[PDB]
Amino acid sequence: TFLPAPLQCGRFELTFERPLVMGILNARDDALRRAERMIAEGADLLDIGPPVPLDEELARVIPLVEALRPLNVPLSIDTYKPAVMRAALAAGADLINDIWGFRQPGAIDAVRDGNSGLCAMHMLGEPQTMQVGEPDYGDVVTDVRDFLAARAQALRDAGVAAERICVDPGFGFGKAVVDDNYALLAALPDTAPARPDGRAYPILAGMSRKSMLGAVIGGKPPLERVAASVAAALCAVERGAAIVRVHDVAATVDALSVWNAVRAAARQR
Repeated sequence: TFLPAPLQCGRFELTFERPLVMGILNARDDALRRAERMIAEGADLLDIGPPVPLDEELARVIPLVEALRPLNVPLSIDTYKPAVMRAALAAGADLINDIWGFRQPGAIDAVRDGNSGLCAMHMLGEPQTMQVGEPDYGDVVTDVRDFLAARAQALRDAGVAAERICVDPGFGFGKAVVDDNYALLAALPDTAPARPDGRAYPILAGMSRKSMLGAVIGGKPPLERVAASVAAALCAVERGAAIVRVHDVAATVDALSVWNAVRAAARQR
C-alpha cells in the first residue's frame, strides 16, 4: 500500500485507492455497443483510438466522443496530431494520450487550456518524420524518467497544472523487446518523475498483447496473449501503476479483484 497521486482528467477527478482499468475500444455502431460491454465488464475509462488523413481520422473519432459522452466515464484519445487533439477536446474528450509526448508542433498549444487529463508517453524517435528509433540508453530507467520530467516541465511552462498530467514509460516504443521493457516494468515506480509537491506523477502502463509478452511465451500470436497480458498488468499494479490500458477488460478486472482482496488483507494486519 502506496497511493498514486490523483489525476484531474476532464469531467472527472480521478483518485487511485484502487488502480483503474482503461479498456481499448478500437464500423461505428459495432463500436458504440462494444463500449457498453466494456463498462459493464468493469472498464473505468475507454480508449478511443500506414496512418490516416485528418479528414478521415476526424470522421472516425469525433462522432465516437459525442456518441459516448453521456455514458459518463472518462473518455481518452490516442492521438499525437494537434488538430485531432483540438477537435476531440471541443467535442468533450476527458484525456489525451500521446505517444509523441506532446512534441508535434502545436500539441502543447492545443491542450494547455481546460481541465483535460494529459498522459505523456516516452518513445525513442524523430518527431519530424515520425520514425520510431532504435534503442539507445544509459540507464533506460533514468533516461525514461529524465525524458518524462522534461515533458511535464514543458506542459507546466505553458500553464498546465501539475495534477492533470500522468506519464507512461512506453512499453514497446524504442525499447529492446525484453531487456528494456522488463527493466522498466521491474523498476516501474522509479520511471515517474516528481510533481512540484514531491509526489510522483501517476503512471499509466499499456502492455496488452504486446511483443514483450510474445517473446517470453515462445512466440504466440497477438490474440493468444491474454493470460500473459493479465500477468503484466498485475505486475504493473503490484509495482505502482495508477492505470493499466488493456484489450481484455473482464479478465483484467477479475485479476485485480483478486489482487485487491490480497492488499485489503495485508492492510488488516
